[PDB]
Amino acid sequence: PRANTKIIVVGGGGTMGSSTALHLLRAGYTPSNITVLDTYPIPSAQSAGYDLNKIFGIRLRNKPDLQLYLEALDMWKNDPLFKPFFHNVGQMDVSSTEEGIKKLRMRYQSLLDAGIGLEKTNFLLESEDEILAKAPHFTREQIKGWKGLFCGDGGWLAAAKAINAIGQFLKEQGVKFGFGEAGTFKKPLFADADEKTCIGVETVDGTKYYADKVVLAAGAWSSTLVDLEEQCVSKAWVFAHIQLTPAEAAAYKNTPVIYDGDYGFFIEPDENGIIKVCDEFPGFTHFKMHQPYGSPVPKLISVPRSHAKHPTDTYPHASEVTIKKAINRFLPRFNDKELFNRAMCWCTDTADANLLVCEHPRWKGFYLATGDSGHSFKLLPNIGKHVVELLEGRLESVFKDAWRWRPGSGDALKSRRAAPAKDLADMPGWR
Ligand SMILES: *Cc1cc2c(cc1C)nc1c(=O)[nH]c(=O)nc-1n2C[C@H](O)[C@H](O)[C@H](O)COP(=O)(O)OP(=O)(O)OC[C@H]1O[C@@H](n2cnc3c(N)ncnc32)[C@H](O)[C@@H]1O
Ligand SMILES: O=C(O)CSC[C@@]1(O)OC[C@@H](O)[C@@H](O)[C@@H]1O
Repeated sequence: PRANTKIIVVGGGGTMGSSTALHLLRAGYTPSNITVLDTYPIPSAQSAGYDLNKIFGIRLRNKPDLQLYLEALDMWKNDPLFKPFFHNVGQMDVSSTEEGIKKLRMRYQSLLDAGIGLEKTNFLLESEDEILAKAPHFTREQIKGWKGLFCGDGGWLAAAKAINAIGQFLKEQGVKFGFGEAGTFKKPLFADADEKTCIGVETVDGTKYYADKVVLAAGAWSSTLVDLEEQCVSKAWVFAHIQLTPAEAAAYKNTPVIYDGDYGFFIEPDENGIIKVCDEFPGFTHFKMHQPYGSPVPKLISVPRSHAKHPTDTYPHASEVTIKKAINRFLPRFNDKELFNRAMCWCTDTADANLLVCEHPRWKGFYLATGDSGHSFKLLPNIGKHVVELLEGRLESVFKDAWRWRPGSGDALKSRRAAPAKDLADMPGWR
């Protein structure tokens, strides 16, 4: 029974883990029976979700994407917990290249092909005037030859604030926590030597926690903690910030998120005048000698270099270049603004960019909830609902089949991106 079942959520201070703990409580699990184990207190300072903001938008790449997006949208708009953090300013993808404009048009046509009426809130913008109408901060000269795809249901999400909001509730309810070494997963605990039955976890300080079920929602670290058999390859993306005065920020108030696949994106200034800028590239790995559990020997694994643990890192010189190109493309009036709070943010890619959400094939009672593939902050409100369905043997096949255990299913180093990721050992300047 739910009220009598003990769950441990490893990575419970991050995106998928906090969502899961939330939905355990909403399903009627007893709060004191839920233990969140995260290296950092929620919201985890090293979580990919520990960010001023993130984009919410529709992206149909795999079978469950449409239902997941609609689910999330409903809750970002209507869930009392999450709705303060969704800013429905819309999103506009732009391009001025022949191939880029082709991609926009095809993406639009894919929305239409869903047959549910997405054309009502998503529009191709074929003229300069139409683009300026949605994004008045542009100049007419700047956008010569641009085409746009405007997604009206999109916007941005106050990410760290939303995870904090879950955390405050978990703590009010009396969820148990472990942080630091007493919150850092070392290995699963098993009833027998055959490791067919997981009964808990041990953390790096030696603390043992017993439970009926364990959820590994450790994001970019999951692949380092247990042997995922190269199903997940962890990668770093980059961002920088720029500071605008209130008068500079005024032109951007409630302006849509702007994205171009050849450059990256920026989000409107937050309440303190801060604009976050990202480039667009296939990410950086960080291979280092490492030892995951369930692996007989140390493998080469891409392991996050955590900014929270080493705030003196930034990002490579090549990233400074591409983030400045993005600023020149979108925000040329701010070309002289100083970049700051430069950082790397870690995700873990599967081969096909589907989640990896399933019971471990051998370790019964141990569940994976990872493979975020760099596009899952938007699922904060709803993904925990399906993790709980999975725990309970009620997960529908559209999700179950997409999220299944699948070693050897393709190359996660390239994933659905333009190229295999380069490694930080080959990129100077971040250290
Ligand atoms: C990097 C990034 C990602 C991103 C984005 C921009 C950047 C730069 N923009 C996005 C956007 O606009 N829209 C969107 O939907 N997603 C976007 N993303 C992706 C998003 O950040 C990630 O997909 C998502 O947040 C990942 O969720 P997940 O839960 O998988 O990962 P996490 O939040 O990092 O949580 C992992 C937690 O695990 C803890 N941890 C790590 N090691 C341990 C051990 N050993 N024991 C216990 N806990 C552990 C971490 O502390 C973390 O809290
Ligand atoms: O999933 C989305 O709607 C946008 S994710 C934004 C982003 O920075 O997330 C991290 C990486 O996946 C990047 O490729 C990507 O541009």
